[PDB]
Amino acid sequence: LVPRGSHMNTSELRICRINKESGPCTGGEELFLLCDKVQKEDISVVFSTASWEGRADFSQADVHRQFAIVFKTPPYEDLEISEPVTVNVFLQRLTDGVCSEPLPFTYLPR
Amino acid sequence: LVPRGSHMNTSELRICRINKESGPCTGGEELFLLCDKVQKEDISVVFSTASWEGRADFSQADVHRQFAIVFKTPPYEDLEISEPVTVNVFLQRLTDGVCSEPLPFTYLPR
Repeated sequence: LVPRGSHMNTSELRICRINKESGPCTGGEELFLLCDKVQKEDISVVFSTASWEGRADFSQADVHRQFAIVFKTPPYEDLEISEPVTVNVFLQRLTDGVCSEPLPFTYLPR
Repeated sequence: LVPRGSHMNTSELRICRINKESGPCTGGEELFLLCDKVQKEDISVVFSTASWEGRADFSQADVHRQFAIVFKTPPYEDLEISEPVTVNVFLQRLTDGVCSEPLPFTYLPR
């Protein structure tokens, strides 16, 4: 249980890979990631930078066999970015608030 | 067990989605798909058109929890295509040779 900023990381949570490494900063994009076992009712997907945060949207039914998650990306803080912006994407358990190591995802200009 | 061309399709095999809908006709691209239960030692991923066919490359270790498959795309028949070419991608059991319904994947010009 290692400290990572304001939250705590655990090896118990892990994203193996996101289907796509980039997408529009507008958000609302349907994506999916591969991960280790997760509780469909106690999990979330977060996007963030050292000062911003945004939760992806998905329902419990979007948690395929506990090893994958289909979700809709949140729009990036600034929709007027002129350059690519690669943020962190990680898993976060809702109960204890523990997280997994992050994976890169770069938002693209409109 | 419905007939589909030269092979037979079964509802027992199914690709839910491929991480990316398009890629270079050159092939060799590392991709992954979500699927229903599969036997890691008796499965394959095929790309084809009504007259061409190409097997993706992956090992048993590339079969994540039986619900996903990481693999390397085969190059398309013609590497000199000037336009996009959307082919079929499907699962095929090696034993009986039965297949799943196909999913689109469009190769792109170099």
